[PDB]
Amino acid sequence: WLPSRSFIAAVIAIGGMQLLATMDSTVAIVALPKIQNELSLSDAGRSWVITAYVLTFGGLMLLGGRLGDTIGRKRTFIVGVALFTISSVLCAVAWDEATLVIARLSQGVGSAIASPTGLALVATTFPKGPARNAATAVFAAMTAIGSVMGLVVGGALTEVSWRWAFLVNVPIGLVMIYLARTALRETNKERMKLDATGAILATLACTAAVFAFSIGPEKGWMSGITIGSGLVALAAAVAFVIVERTAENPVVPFHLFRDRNRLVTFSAILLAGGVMFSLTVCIGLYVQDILGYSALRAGVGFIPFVIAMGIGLGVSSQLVSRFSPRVLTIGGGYLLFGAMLYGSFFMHRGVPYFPNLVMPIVVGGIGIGMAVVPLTLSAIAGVGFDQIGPVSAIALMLQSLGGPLVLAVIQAVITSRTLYLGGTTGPVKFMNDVQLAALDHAYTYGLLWVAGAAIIVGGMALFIGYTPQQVAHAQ
Amino acid sequence: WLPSRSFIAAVIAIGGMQLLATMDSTVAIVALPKIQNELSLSDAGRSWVITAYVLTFGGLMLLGGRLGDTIGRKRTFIVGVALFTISSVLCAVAWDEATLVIARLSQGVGSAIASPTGLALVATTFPKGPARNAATAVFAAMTAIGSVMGLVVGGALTEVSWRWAFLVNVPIGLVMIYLARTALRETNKERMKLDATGAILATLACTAAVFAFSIGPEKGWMSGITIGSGLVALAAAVAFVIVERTAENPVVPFHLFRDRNRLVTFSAILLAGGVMFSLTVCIGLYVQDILGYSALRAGVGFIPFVIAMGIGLGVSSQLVSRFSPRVLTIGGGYLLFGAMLYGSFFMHRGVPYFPNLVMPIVVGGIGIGMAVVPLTLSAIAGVGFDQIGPVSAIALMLQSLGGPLVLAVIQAVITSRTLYLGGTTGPVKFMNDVQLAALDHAYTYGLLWVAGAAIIVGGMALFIGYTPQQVAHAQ
Ligand SMILES: CC(C)C[C@H]1[C@H](C(=O)Nc2ccc(-c3ncccn3)c(Br)n2)C1(C)C
Ligand SMILES: CC(C)C[C@H]1[C@H](C(=O)Nc2ccc(-c3ncccn3)c(Br)n2)C1(C)C
Repeated sequence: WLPSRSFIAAVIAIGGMQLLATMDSTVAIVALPKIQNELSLSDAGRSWVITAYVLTFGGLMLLGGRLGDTIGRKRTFIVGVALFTISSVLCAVAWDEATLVIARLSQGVGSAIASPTGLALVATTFPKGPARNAATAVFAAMTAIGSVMGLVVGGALTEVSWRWAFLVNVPIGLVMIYLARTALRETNKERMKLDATGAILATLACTAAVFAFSIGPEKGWMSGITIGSGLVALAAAVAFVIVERTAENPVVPFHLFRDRNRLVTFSAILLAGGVMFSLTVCIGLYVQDILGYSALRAGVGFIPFVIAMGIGLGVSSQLVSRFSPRVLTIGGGYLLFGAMLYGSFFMHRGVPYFPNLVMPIVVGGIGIGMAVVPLTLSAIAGVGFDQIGPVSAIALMLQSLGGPLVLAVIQAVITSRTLYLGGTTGPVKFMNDVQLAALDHAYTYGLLWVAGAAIIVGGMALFIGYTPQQVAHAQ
Repeated sequence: WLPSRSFIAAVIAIGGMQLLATMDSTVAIVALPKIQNELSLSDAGRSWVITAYVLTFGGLMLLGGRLGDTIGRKRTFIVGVALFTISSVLCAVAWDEATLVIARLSQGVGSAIASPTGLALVATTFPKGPARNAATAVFAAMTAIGSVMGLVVGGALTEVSWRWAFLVNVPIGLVMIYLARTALRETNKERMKLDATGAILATLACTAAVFAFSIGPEKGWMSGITIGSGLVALAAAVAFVIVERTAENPVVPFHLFRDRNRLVTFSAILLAGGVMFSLTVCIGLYVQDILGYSALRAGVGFIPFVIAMGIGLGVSSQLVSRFSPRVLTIGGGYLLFGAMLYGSFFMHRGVPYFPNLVMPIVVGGIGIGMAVVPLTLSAIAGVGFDQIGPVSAIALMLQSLGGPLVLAVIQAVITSRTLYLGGTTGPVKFMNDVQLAALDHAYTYGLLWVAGAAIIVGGMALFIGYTPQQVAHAQ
């Protein structure tokens, strides 16, 4: 009850990077159409606005994870958050496509440098035990807070110009840099050297893969650029693996994958993050399009999701010290699966808010809050303080990567269903009631597919062999 | 509230055959070891005692289903229940192996004649609507009552000789024959002729298959007798299909399998009955062996399962008129899956009764009661009064057949796990604590496998395309 001010300031400062990044991404998604109208942007720019940020977020994140070790996690976290804030400032004063794309690239650089270092700071500054559980709970809770409050900000500031939308990154960034300065404690001066070749190879492979995946649907899936970027990514990845095989300071430790339970945990993290991201996108689109709710209305409706995830994460953090991560993950998935089944069976257009919408979202949020803590706790387990960087970077990369990878499948299933039912393809303004009902049924079918994916997730999580002793009991 | 006396008497009389058959089977399983000691029986006879009954129950049941149409469902039900009662009387005075085997064969004949006719009487005397829902609820509820009360009777009468155990079949049989005589109403005299060749071919195929499966584990799996019986069963089945292709009065209507939703429903019935039977066997063995509970204690502990299934079946019968059978089946399976997960995660040797044993069983019973009614309602749907016999017979055959077929897999998994953990094979008296713990863990693993099977069941049940209009809304 009422912990130390230093502890709460430290956890807030550490989770601040995920909070800020998710909130900024949500605001960008919400305010994307306004940028196109005001700046007179084409669909290519509509892609590029998010493409640059995701490109530099996925490309340099392993570089950031190792750079945290080579310079110091606190100091590189400060650098990353400051760079993100400055890039947001530059974006807020953008006047053409080039400067905004450069600002998005700089934001991606800042996020890639800072967020894996954020996970490493969760796992490093606080020793194993109740402190780590509380840090993880705050991490996930304020990530959800950032997402939903960014949706709220985007909905509220849609009347004013989009320039003001990106400025909320500034006060939050400054205050959380101040919190990291004053609160977080610096360790000894065990300066450690970085291996340039492995880092640059990993960066090249990741950036080529992200560029290929982003340019796929726009430029064509078998065009020259997409296949060239894909083959470049594959060659860079295989060269990176070959170099890491003999690296004295591995960028990614292939040594630490000896434990098969760790491989199971990482794959479960990937697929669970994918399911969660697909759920986010599908719920946002379904609420904003079918039910006709504004973005501000969507945010104030998802605030109960934030509350429910708060209770779920608190309960999971309390219960990890007694129950196995397998058990808690399965229970959270059970609650989330019940919520998804209820959503896919008893909700169509015109349903009320309190009966049919608050309860499934609250139950799903409680389940997700129960499931997140054990998974990421098992991710950061059995590692030295000199090995935490790459492990956290890989876990965060899997969590962020699984999202779009299965979201593409879910979108394909939904569009196939809505064309099977006879729904018109395009913006929801043109379609009349019949195509709207077809889209609603397609969204329910996509939710059923997401539920099947969650079934798979639990199937893999049933093999998580860790015991709570080596997770949340310190010495 | 307080329906007509004729209606309640009719539903009790119709479900009486399943009640009596299940109760007698449970009593026979409980009292099997006492028969071996008193009569000086070998392991071959230990097999034969149940083998004869299951042989004649699975062999002649389709013959009974069509014989219900060719003579009259009420009158053949009377004949079947009377034959079962007389066979139980003859078994109660058995003095050697031959007469007891003959009595078991006669009991199997009676069950095969009467129980599919029982399902046909559920689906025929009461027209579609609330009456059919109530009849189905009573059917399933008193089937569970028969099973659990037979376990109670076997546990209570284990001190006295096994002769008295089989005599409870007599008063119940007589009173339910009286109920069927006085209450159930006979239809017109639309006497209809039976096709002998198809019926005899189906009987031969079924009896050969049951004999092969029963003689498999005892005599060897690749012995001459088992492979010969298997090939005879296959030849009889293919000849039966060829004859049914051109049968003027098909024993099994291949015409009615046009609807793919019906095929999905029948396969779901098969696998759900298999899961339920495996659950019954595993729970009985785990309670009687690991926890060291007597059969009477097991029955008084499973009485709450009867209560919970009663509430579940009542709620499902009420809700079928509003929700689709798919929805109710999925919800009942969700509750049952939660119960199985809780049982497989937080129960080992030495757990108390009220906290760790009553609640999972009650939740599973409520889920099963919710799931049974829609499935069997979808089974008896879209059929004429001249086609109900074979459909009910096929549904009951699938429900009874799925049980041992997946129970063998579950037993193999459990024994493999307990030998992997180092547990000794054999009766639980010889093994010490370490093998007992290994057996407990193996039982939990088998429960996990049953949970996976239930996941499969829900996967198939998600394709059940019926709407409640054509299930429980009469005209
Ligand atoms: C056989 C089986 C055990 C299936 C299993 C299904 C399930 O839901 N698994 C599951 C667990 C956790 C998560 C999750 N992880 C991180 C964040 C949010 N949620 C997710 Br998406 N799915 C069931 C039925 C419980
Ligand atoms: C994807 C999926 C929808 C999986 C589904 C699992 C399930 O449990 N399906 C299910 C339904 C009914 C029955 C049943 N039928 C008759 C009598 C008793 N029970 C059984 Br065994 N299993 C879940 C998670 C709900």
